[PDB]
Amino acid sequence: MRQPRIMEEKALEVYDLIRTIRDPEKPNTLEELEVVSESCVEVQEINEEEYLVIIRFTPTVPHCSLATLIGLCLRVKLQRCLPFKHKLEIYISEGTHSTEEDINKQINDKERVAAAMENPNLREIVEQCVLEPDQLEHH
Repeated sequence: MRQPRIMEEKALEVYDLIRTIRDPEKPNTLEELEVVSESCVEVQEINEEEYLVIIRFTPTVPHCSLATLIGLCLRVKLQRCLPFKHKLEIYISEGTHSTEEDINKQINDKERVAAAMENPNLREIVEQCVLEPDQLEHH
């Protein structure tokens, strides 16, 4: 039998979508902060008009106040900017010895993602983070 389909160029496009997101505190991008790389991202076919997207990242600090908001930016950027039925899955592993399991729930559960977008402060930070820098060559 033949080998299955692999969405390798979709994984390249998904990577470039998140590559230019900014950190919740720093003005520099997730790539400049070393948060992500090609091997962080994967994509699979569900049907010819429906697809699974997977990201497994490492945050700038092992603290929920940034780690949630980075994984929310990953989800929120791709879920709004991608065409057609792309199903997102976002994962993380840094924390104390427990926090990491709640951060996975906060960044990837649909009701937690909706609650983070209903909250005005988290929304306003995420909007500034998911919008990419133009140049900013001030120094």
